[PDB]
Amino acid sequence: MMASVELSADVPISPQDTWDHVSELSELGEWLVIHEGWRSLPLGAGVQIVGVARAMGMRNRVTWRVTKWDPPHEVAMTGSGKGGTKYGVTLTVRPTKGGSALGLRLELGGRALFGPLGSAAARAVKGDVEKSLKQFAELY
Amino acid sequence: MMASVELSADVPISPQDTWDHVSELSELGEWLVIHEGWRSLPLGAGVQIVGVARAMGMRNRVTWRVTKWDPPHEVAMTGSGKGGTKYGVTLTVRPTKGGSALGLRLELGGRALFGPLGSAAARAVKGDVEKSLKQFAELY
Repeated sequence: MMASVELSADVPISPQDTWDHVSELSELGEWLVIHEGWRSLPLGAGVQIVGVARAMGMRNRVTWRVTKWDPPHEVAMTGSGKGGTKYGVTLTVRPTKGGSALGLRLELGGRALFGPLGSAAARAVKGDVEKSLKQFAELY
Repeated sequence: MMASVELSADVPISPQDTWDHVSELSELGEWLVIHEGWRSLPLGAGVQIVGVARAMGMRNRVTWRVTKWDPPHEVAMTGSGKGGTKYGVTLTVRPTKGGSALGLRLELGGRALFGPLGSAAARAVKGDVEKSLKQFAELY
């Protein structure tokens, strides 16, 4: 189970400059709240690097992997955490009047959201889905 | 903020029969764990109907609206709750050997997940995203 928040903001620079800035992963710690800094750095998909992630006051060492790299449209990475917590950061660049639109999607798992007990929540809803699929099979 | 769980199960009936079963919304209470029954019923997109939703032991009266209706592939509805809680049910039908694959995606908001205080969690992460977008604007 993953919970996502997606927010977009407009910036008066070219989609070129915006992409070149967000694609500068070394500078990610300058402005992305949840990235405190790296602990490992080449760039493209499959690149694996360890960083420190600050979410919800919990700080956790995460192994990030670039899952998508589409210049100059968008870059997306997912990461694994110590407690099996899952993270996702998806930055998109679109054109707009006056410049660009930068969209950040933040994805957190249950454990990264609430601790090792948000897994209780995740398990409950996953079991609801499992039971629904079964009852469907058993009735048709 | 919305948290999603998506699980797929295989059923030995034709994609025809599977779609006709999941599209029978009156029978949704037969097998979908979170749908306890309706309180209102025509069918297609924009159709608005009130039902009772059981998620996480919390029972809440939800105004569901069919947001997507694609025979015989998939049907998707989102719903509003008393506390401003948000719900989403997305049932997809694909073909496979031996019959069909039925996929259920369940989407719950923070309040429907944890009560009026999961909104604290949602607000925290939404504010992280807002701050990140701002700091980006202020630095480029």
